[PDB]
Amino acid sequence: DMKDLRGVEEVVIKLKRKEIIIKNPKVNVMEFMGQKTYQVTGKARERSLEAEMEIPEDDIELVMNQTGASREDATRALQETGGDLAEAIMRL
Amino acid sequence: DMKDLRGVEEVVIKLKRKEIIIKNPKVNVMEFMGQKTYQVTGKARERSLEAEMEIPEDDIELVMNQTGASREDATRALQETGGDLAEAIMRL
Amino acid sequence: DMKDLRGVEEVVIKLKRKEIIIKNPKVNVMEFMGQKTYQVTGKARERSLEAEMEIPEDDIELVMNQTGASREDATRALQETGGDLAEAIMRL
Amino acid sequence: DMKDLRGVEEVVIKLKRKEIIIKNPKVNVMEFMGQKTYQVTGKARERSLEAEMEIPEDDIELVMNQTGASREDATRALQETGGDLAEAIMRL
Repeated sequence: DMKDLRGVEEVVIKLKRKEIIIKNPKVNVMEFMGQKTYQVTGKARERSLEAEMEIPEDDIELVMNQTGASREDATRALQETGGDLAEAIMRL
Repeated sequence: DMKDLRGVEEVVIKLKRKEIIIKNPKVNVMEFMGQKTYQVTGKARERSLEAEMEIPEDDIELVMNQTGASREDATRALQETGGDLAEAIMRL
Repeated sequence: DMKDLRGVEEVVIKLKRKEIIIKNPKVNVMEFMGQKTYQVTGKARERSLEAEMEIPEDDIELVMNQTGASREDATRALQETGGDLAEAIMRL
Repeated sequence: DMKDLRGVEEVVIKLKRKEIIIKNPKVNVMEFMGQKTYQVTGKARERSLEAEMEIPEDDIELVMNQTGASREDATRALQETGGDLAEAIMRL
């Protein structure tokens, strides 16, 4: 027996390396043999669990101009050294 | 047209008043007409969510003395109505 | 310099034993001396991190009637034994 | 009229496209006219959120060949527009 589940703000699916989030989903429920089955329908988004500190443009531009590094590498290097310019430079 | 989704540690279903948590569920996925549908099977547990707020002592007292309610119920009533005294009284 | 932060769906404050969730908050930001300060305003709710399995009324009522336990104790006992009636009974 | 909030392990600020995470922040709280205001200070990091969906190969190919975009950008463009090809093309 399928039943509608009202007022669901969000479903989150958690894995080791990431989470999947469905906002304001449509959700149905069923109970069978001791387990519940939930059908969740909506648009999903993927949350990679790594977070990165922000880096100022001037610092990125400086490192690029001084080392010949790409924007990608300069940015990464500065994240890798906690925003320390001298060490980002040294590392490139 | 279902695919298996491997390594799911937890699914949480979030509503205003509570969340439903399924540990180490089995999860299937399909996409149809722009929406994902996830089927999630496992044993479910519930976790309730309560209004987080400051309740004036004098309001708790007033509700208790006017309805004969315990401190516990008066406090929960006022939480339920967002500190509205008239409604807290009416519900008890 | 205070700046408004638009489109914030939710702020979650995490502690060891619980989380505080503010839905669709108003949020302002300021940067000073390397740290950002966020002012978050809205109605909060408290998520206690313990989740409980559901228990059928018939089982609660049975245990109550057979042991003389209160609804609170019968419910707790059945959660404590994973819904096993014979052991809930034995425990009361 | 601020109180200290002790033992906060993390604050997460959630938006559609990203989340801002502050580890071991300092947090103050006050209540005024029915709303809580939280002040949260600490070093912030960003975590981006991406549309989770199936993108047809032939659509990726079409966008690449029509705009000269890399597989990477075409795929991200189509993610950005929810699989709408016209708009994916226009944005690249």
